[PDB]
Amino acid sequence: GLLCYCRKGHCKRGERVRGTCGIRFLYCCPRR
Repeated sequence: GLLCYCRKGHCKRGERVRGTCGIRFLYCCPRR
């Protein structure tokens, strides 16, 4: 279920900001 990953700057699909994985990073969790 929890198919989220830490990205830097942007993501390929699923760009989100639920739980910041850092400062210059973000959280990318797709819906599939």
